[PDB]
Amino acid sequence: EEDLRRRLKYFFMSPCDKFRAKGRKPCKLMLQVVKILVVTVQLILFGLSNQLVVTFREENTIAFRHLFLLGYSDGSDDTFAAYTQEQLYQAIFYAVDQYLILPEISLGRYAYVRALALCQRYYHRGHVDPANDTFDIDPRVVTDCIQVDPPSASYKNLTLKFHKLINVTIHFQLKTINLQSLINNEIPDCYTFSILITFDNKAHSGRIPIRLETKTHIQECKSFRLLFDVVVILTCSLSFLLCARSLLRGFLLQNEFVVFMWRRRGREISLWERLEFVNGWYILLVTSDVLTISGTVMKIGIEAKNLASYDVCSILLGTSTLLVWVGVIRYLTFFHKYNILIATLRVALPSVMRFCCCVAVIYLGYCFCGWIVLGPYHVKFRSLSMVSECLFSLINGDDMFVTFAAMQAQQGHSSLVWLFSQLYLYSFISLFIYMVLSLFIALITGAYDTIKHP
Amino acid sequence: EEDLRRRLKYFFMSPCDKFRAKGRKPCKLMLQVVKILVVTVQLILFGLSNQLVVTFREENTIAFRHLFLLGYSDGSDDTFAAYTQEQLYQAIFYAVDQYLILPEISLGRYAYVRALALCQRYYHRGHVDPANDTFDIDPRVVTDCIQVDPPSASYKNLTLKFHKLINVTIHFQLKTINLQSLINNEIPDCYTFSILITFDNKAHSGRIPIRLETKTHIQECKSFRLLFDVVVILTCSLSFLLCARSLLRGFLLQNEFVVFMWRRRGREISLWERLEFVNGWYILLVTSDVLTISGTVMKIGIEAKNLASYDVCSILLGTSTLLVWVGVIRYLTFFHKYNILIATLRVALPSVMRFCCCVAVIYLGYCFCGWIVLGPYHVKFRSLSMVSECLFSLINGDDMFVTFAAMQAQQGHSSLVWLFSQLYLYSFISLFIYMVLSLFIALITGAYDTIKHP
Amino acid sequence: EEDLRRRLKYFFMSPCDKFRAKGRKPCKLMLQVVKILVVTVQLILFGLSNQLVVTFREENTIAFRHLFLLGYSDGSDDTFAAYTQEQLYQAIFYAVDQYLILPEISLGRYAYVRALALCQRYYHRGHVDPANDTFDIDPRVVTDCIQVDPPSASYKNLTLKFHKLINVTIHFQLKTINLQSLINNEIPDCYTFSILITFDNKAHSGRIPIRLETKTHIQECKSFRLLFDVVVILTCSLSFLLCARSLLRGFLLQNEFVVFMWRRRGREISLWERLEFVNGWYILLVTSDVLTISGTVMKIGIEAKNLASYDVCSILLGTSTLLVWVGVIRYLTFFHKYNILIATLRVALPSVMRFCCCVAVIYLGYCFCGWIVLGPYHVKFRSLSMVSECLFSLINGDDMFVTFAAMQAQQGHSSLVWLFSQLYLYSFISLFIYMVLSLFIALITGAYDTIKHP
Amino acid sequence: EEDLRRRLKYFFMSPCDKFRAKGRKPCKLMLQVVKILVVTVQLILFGLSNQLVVTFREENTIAFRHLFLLGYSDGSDDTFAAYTQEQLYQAIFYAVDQYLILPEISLGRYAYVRALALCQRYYHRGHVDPANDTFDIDPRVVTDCIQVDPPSASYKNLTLKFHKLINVTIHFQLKTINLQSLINNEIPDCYTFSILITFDNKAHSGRIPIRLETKTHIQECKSFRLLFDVVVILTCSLSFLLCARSLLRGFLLQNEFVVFMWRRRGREISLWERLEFVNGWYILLVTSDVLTISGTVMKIGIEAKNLASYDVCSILLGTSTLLVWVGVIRYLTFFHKYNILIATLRVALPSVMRFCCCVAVIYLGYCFCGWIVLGPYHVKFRSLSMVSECLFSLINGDDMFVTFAAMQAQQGHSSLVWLFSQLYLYSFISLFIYMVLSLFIALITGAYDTIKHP
Ligand SMILES: *[C@@H]1O[C@H](CO)[C@@H](O[C@@H]2O[C@H](CO)[C@@H](O)[C@H](O)[C@H]2NC(C)=O)[C@H](O)[C@H]1NC(C)=O
Ligand SMILES: *[C@@H]1O[C@H](CO)[C@@H](O[C@@H]2O[C@H](CO)[C@@H](O)[C@H](O)[C@H]2NC(C)=O)[C@H](O)[C@H]1NC(C)=O
Ligand SMILES: *[C@@H]1O[C@H](CO)[C@@H](O[C@@H]2O[C@H](CO)[C@@H](O)[C@H](O)[C@H]2NC(C)=O)[C@H](O)[C@H]1NC(C)=O
Ligand SMILES: *[C@@H]1O[C@H](CO)[C@@H](O[C@@H]2O[C@H](CO)[C@@H](O)[C@H](O)[C@H]2NC(C)=O)[C@H](O)[C@H]1NC(C)=O
Ligand code: NA
Repeated sequence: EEDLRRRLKYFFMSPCDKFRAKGRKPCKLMLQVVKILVVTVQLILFGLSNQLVVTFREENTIAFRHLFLLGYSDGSDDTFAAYTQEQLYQAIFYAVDQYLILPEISLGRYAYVRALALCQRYYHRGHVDPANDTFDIDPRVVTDCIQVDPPSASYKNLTLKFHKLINVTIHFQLKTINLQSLINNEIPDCYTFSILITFDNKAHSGRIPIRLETKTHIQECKSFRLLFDVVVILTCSLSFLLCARSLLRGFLLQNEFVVFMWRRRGREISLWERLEFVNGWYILLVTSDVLTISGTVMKIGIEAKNLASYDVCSILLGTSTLLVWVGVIRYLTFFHKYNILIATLRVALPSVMRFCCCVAVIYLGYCFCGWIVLGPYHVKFRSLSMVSECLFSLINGDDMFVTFAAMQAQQGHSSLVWLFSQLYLYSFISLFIYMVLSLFIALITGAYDTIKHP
Repeated sequence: EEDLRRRLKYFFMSPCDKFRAKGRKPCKLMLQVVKILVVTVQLILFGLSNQLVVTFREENTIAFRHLFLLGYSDGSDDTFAAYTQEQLYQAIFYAVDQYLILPEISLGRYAYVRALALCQRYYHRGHVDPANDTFDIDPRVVTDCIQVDPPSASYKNLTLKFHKLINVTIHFQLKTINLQSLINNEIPDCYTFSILITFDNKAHSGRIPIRLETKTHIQECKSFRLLFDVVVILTCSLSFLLCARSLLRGFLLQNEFVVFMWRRRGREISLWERLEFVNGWYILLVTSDVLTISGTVMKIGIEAKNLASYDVCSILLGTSTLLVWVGVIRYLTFFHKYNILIATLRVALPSVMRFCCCVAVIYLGYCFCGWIVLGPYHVKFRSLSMVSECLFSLINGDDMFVTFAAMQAQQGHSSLVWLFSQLYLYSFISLFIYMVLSLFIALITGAYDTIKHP
Repeated sequence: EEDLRRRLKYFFMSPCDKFRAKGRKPCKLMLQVVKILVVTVQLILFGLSNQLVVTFREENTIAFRHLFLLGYSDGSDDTFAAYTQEQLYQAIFYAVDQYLILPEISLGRYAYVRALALCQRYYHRGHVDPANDTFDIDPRVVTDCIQVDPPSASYKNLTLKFHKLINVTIHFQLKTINLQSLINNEIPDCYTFSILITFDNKAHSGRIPIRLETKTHIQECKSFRLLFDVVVILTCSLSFLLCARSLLRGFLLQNEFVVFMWRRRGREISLWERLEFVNGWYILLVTSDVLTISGTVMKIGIEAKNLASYDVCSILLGTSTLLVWVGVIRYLTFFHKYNILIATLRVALPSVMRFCCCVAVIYLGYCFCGWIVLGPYHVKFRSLSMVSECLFSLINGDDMFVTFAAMQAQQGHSSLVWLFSQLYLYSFISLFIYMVLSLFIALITGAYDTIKHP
Repeated sequence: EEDLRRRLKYFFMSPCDKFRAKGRKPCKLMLQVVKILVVTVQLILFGLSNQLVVTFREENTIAFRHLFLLGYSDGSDDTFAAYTQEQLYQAIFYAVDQYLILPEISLGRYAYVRALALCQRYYHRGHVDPANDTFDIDPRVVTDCIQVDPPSASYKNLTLKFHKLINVTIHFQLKTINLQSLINNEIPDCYTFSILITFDNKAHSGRIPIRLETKTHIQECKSFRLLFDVVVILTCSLSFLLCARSLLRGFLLQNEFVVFMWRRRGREISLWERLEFVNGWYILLVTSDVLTISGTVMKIGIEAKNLASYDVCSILLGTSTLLVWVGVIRYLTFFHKYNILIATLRVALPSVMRFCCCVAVIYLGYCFCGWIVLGPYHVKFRSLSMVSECLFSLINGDDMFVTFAAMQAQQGHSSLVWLFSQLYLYSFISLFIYMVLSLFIALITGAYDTIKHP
């Protein structure tokens, strides 16, 4: 019938044009704009909260490194290790003697938790004899703990076994009180640090690094956010249901052309002419709404102090706000002069992906080559992750002279890998800057002329 | 009438063409060139003066940090803090004992000002008990000062309260004499420093940073600039009045087409055909003249020693000289071969702004996403200011490998934010370098061809 | 005959099209895909092995620098030297006294090798008299060794001759046992370090640098890889023989057109019409197969502990995997929409090489100029290698501000080389960024339009 | 006459085409190729000589800083200063006591020169009273020397006057013998250092920096280059005379068209049709020959030990070799496919200069603005030289994040210059990267199409 062709002309016409005919001023538009504003304000007010939470942990952890580590100035987290026997002993006894007299030496209300369990782990039968090259090593690990309670030889006379040694760990806990919350006129948030000091001897290289790790677990001692959080779940869920009804109309009006192309005998057209009917942005909207309400329920769990994980709530709210922001562009394309420029992206996106395959093959070629060859001689080419980050930083040009000076200084070791380094880096840089990037310029330019001139 | 169409042909014709007809060689041109030269010379002679003023304050302030701070080598302004109890006491008593014997230890004529008022600020009732989680904190701040006069136990027996502590400040003043002015054969400029040493304990993290701040207030003890300053106010004010008469002729000859398009019945054309009549550069000239004379009156107030603020005079003279310089281009466009190239900018400026909206939406998307997600795990993503500076530095390519190595080193903490970091940074960099920047190249190129071929 | 024109139409048709006619589904295709996969897995499993081998040597060598060198913190490999007489003596006696008591001071099973041969090398007749400017120097080198055996004055009373001195070297060896292999449940790999400490006085400048060098030689004490290695030699050799038969058909069907262009009288066409017949990728395949089997036989020699050289096996496997990866593109060009984009590279590669000559002449001009002129005054322009690396890093833009600040700080020495530095660097940067790189953009763009429009 | 039109056709035809007609195979071509080769070899053999000369001075000067300066580790040339009274005294007495016992403490044959003249310079009448603000300062400088001869109270009891002080300088000289020349089997080159230690108190800021400066004067104690140097002066002078005869033919055959355009009545054409007749590369050749022979005569003066100045010989030989290298391009343009690409540069060079004016005006606008405004608050914007180097490093993108972090850290001081810093740097970077650089791309592209299509 000719009536069902008129069923399409409502759905195909823009929301801007449907004020003259039916006189329905859009509320769905206003729900979209309110959803933008309410999500972004919810993101900012959450993010400032974690800013004041994280800097308290970071500043206390630096304060523990200056209290419990022997000879520590900042800038030496990684390159800090014990190299002699007495230096490892004096590191251990400095840590515990700077634990027992804590409240005088500290600069806060660091209280104890009922405490310090020192322990070393050595192999069951570590028999090593490089004067005979015969051995008998039993890989069972023997834990050997010792207990320390705060208010000598019960703690002293501690004897390591340096011919069989894996780790020396120190566990204790400290409870403090956050003081900024009392300025903010609220219920305080007492923290409980879990300090772990580890003398790792994993590789057995004659070098024992030292590192300190903490972990907190907040619990309350003796609103505007919560009302705003039930708003952001309510409006965004209503947008989920409303545009689910729009997908309902798409999937039900799909059949009335398939019926209609059998009576008109439209030859049962393939994938594209049923692809060009449904939608182009409401998929982005519906995954924004699922992602938003999952993050906000997770946030209510966070700030009601049954929390245990900052990671999932942060990543879901961040990705949700990102997709809500790129949902603005579809309102820009209702104007003509913007619709040309956005159409340049869609006519250029297939050909730029067809070229992206031919780039990634050669790029992975130089990754696998440079990692094995310049691995033992450079320091930015240790693992394949660092190789891909280094080469892709050199595509645009970030750090060329430091890589060339690293191969210039030590001469690799032989002349062959230096002669290979010059040819490797010059061929790579001159390939991808001059030819490949200029093909990206030519593809976007030709796509612009194609969308322009007819 | 046909006579009023001839009223337009004088105003519409260039200043270069009006030497043949009326024989008036331009003086308005020469006032513009003199205004360029006199403003720039006034800027340079002012800027060299503040160069010798600022380096004296900077070098003295470094000299105070080496005199009054315990164990200070340069490069440690930020990461310098007290971590134990005796270190904070020895920092205070080092500061005052390096104040009392000042003239032997100093390397100048540092005189005293009648002096040192040491003080600490503690809460009214600071009751903290982490062994009970009960408390009573009164947020009233109790100031507790003590006075020190230079030529023990009146200053000694100073007892802090480390369970209730906010700040420990030290105020004193020092007067010296600038010696370079006597070489310049003039009246000297005695300075008065206001040294503030602060032991901040704001966040209560177990870490008390130390910083020193000074402030000067110049006052005289027992020309060519001033004549040049009354010149630069006089000529620039005359240009303000002269081009105000040009805007007067524009606003009065506007009506004689509006009358004329009612008798010819020109249908009362909209905004653009009355926009294309007035001017295109004299708005820039008139705001240059207002800005110049405001800055120069401010400068006379500065160098007549009733000064109090370097900020407004510096920013007004700087912006005024900038706009005077970009007023040169309108003399370049009287030639034909330059007029083509300047017309490329005006035909490309609308479309590049229409594209600038579609860039800024996606860019603010990646800002709000990256700040919350990679905030607690990176160090360049602490606040939203640092995120926008970091991402916009990565648009052109500044510091890619340091951001990738920061996420490579600590593994974030979990595998999920590392796996998210790789996808976030690779998608962002490959978006804005390859596609968006190439659209900027294509837009300026198509605008050039549009202005060229007809 | 017309039959021999049909001999060409099989060889000229694609492998994809020969399933409809003869019904031979391709196995040569599947040998190519298996050759890609097996080479890359062989590369990765080899590269992870050398990762755990290299970090053991690197961490032990850092541990020897902290044991045997006086006052060594990391970051001071290069700028570390002895400047007085007693400092060189105390460096030597610290090295040997930290050798004799090794097992207490060490943190491993460092055993001895039966040992320490200290030696100095002085000239035969070193007569120097700057108070007379007369001399007699005999360039014969007198080696003067001394022997030290571990469990005073036999080693003490060592007297240098500082008026005639070249080198002071210290040789000893240490055997340790790698402990990670016992966790990996295999036969261990005992290492033997060859520590060389050298006090170089080559240039005789009053500055004796200190450096430590090690060298290992692995030997066993008291599979899946090997089966996979005989697979990777077998399949890749079979591809070598199969495509050698394809080159056989090319060289034998070449003559049946040369015969045919004498009976048709095709005028004996020159180089190009016999160049366009043979192949375009099987040269790349056959050099991939030669390179692969050479590297894998070398690898079997490596991991069967008769090894002696990591260099050739690493560089042959790396280059082989690179060429195998760029052999994927020829399967992408069987599709049409990829064939256009790959044809852009071949139509642009001649003209970009014709322009690469005209770039390299001017670039070598600025290399020879900048090296002699700014050599003694900069630090990145010491040798011609560092000049070419610095200028080519400044083509794209890496490190501009550090080079400008290096010429800004010391003022060179005179005003002339500073005035020359500004003109040199501004002319170079503004040449190659604005004009030359834009010619690369224009050449690839015009090549794209040439391949597109007909 | 028609004969004089044939006088032009010899001079206008290429050197390649004149082998068929007259049969004169070119020797002028071979003199050009020999001039390229001989100049570059002369440059390299000179530059390696100054490499071994400069590193001897640099390594000895570092050795003097470690001998004569109190507490000096490398990396602290600039930030090294005395801040108390006893530190300046102990710096002076450390310098002289590390002079008197030199030969034991040194590591070479450092002999004396008959010696150490210590001196201080104080004002004639330095009356300063900040407790009264009255003074009497006489700017006459009173030199006060003292003499020290090497093999206490004659040198001790040295009393400075810290209320009137300008400089404290120390002069002495040391003669050593270069030892590498005896390995090179030649006559040695004894050096004579002129060590200057200066305690500058110029600005009178309470901070006295310390620096050490040396200066050498080589003189001999008790070839292949020289023959090659008389070759490079001989051949290059012959090219000067030969192409002077070519300019002679140009200036004499110029008149026979000016006579000919008066009898044909060619209307006495203006500047361009007499500009297009003479030459296009022999001006470059003749200034190359003048510059080469001036540098080589200067070099003969250098290496015959009456030398006194490395600067002019280095800069003349460097610029001469540069112009000789860019003289190769005119041999490339005899081929057709290179002649198109070189013609792109000449058709694009006028329009790129017409645009270079409009760039430099706005660029100098941002220079004068940013220097006065962000001068006292940044550290890369101190002088106008550093501003132009910083902004031009930010055109391509070098160091964006360090400039943004410098304005982010200290908050300037007030919110106004931070709010101005964000607007200044974002507007500048987004102007010159997106619009101006894309105009350079469009100009070279349109010039390429103009030279291509007809
Ligand atoms: C020190 O080494 C011991 C091994 O001797 C580590 O114990 C292992 O820890 C991992 C994860 O922590 C477990 O999967 C293993 O089951 C543990 N092995 C045994 C035998 O219990 C110990 O974790 C190391 N210390 C640190 C701080 O990592
Ligand atoms: C140290 O802390 C005290 C608070 O205990 C600060 O005093 C406040 O200072 C700000 C601005 O300086 C004022 O707006 C408040 O009104 C002050 N509070 C009171 C109770 O007076 C003090 O400024 C801090 N010290 C420094 C150097 O900032
Ligand atoms: C220290 O100097 C001596 C020379 O006095 C070096 O001995 C030369 O070493 C090179 C290569 O090592 C040989 O080619 C020469 O033949 C050696 N000369 C003599 C006379 O034997 C010695 O190598 C230097 N030390 C170090 C560690 O390089
Ligand atoms: C230390 O200061 C004195 C001034 O008191 C400097 O002497 C002047 O030096 C410059 C150039 O060296 C000359 O142009 C002046 O004529 C000198 N003045 C007098 C009064 O002689 C001296 O040079 C400074 N020391 C150093 C190492 O620069
Ligand atoms: Na950098």
